[PDB]
Amino acid sequence: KRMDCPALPPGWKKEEVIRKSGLSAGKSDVYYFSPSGKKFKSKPQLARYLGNTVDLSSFDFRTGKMMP
DNA sequence: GCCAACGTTGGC
DNA sequence: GCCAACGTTGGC
Repeated sequence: KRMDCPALPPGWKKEEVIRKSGLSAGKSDVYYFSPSGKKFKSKPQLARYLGNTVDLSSFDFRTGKMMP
C-alpha cells in the first residue's frame, strides 16, 4: 500500500516492498510515487526531479521524514 | 525493449 | 557489518 508522505508536495506517496525470494529475501525497498505516478528509487533521483521545490538534505529516504 | 525484482558494492 | 544507491537480468 502507498502511504501519504506529508514531508513532500501533495500527492506524493511512499511504498515499502519486502523482498520475497533470494539471498536478500526479507529485506525491503522504499519507493516514492509522484502525483503523476512516476516511480522513484533513490534520494538523488527525487532531488533531480524536485530541485528547488524542497530541500531534501535532511530527508530520510527510508522513513520519509525530515530528520535533523 | 521494458522493468520489477534481486544482486551487488562503495562509502560509512 | 550495514545499507543507500544503482547495476543486472528473467520474464514478459
